[PDB]
Amino acid sequence: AVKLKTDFDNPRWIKRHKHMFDFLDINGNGKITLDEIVSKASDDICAKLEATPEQTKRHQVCVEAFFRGCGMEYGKEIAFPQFLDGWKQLATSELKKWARNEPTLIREWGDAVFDIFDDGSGTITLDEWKAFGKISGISPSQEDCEATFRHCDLDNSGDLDVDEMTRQHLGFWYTLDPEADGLYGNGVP
Ligand SMILES: O=C1N2C=C(c3ccc(O)cc3)N=C(Cc3ccccc3)C2=N[C@@]1(Cc1ccc(O)cc1)OO
Repeated sequence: AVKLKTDFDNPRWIKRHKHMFDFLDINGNGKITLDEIVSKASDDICAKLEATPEQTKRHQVCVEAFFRGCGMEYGKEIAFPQFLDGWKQLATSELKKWARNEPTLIREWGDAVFDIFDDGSGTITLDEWKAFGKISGISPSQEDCEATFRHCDLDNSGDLDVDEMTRQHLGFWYTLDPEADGLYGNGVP
């Protein structure tokens, strides 16, 4: 049962997003732009994963929509306090879509990531997730990727499906659901 009540003043939720903001803030100057985030998505990640041009474009559209949802825009430098305010708005919007069974931006981003790794179908193997964790940088420890797979409910083949990862991500990024704690092992607090 996905937790839908927000916990935006909990220091653990704040710290999770500050950890991610600093991870996005490559030069350490306390500011990030949508340009930087889309370059990470397309020039770095999709290139290394050998995504097709169509896949790369779809993933880029999803990343653009997701981070515009938390107030970022091309040419706009955003610092952490405003980024966190944006995340509150994003979470509020996403949870209302989820409750109405309207596709969320986090689900659509997930569909784009999973499609790059697609035999059949809408699943990711542990080896594929370990590669993603290194290439995205969100989880470069293969042990942390292993923990993700232990944490989640996997399919019959031991693979992860986008429905499961979506439910986990709602709890991890938006509501600080205790059921999502540990989703990224020790890699993301
Ligand atoms: O969830 C994810 N992420 C969340 C944040 C992030 C960033 C800032 C925050 O404050 C909080 C979270 N940053 C990145 C890494 C990334 C960022 C920008 C562009 C491309 C990749 C990231 N990669 C994902 C991609 C994903 C999405 C849905 C799935 O089903 C599977 C995989 O899996 O971990």
